[PDB]
Amino acid sequence: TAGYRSLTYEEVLQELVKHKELLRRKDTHIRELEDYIDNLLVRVMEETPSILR
Repeated sequence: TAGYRSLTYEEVLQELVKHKELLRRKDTHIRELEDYIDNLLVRVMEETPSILR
């Protein structure tokens, strides 16, 4: 009864937290790729004397 309610509560909490953590990991991965592209743009800056003359 009280136990059924507590299991229900914990189950909703667990499911929401599961999906939040999935999204958090995806967010981390996208930020990593954005940083990689930013670094390539910095490299292109550094390499501009070779690309343009």
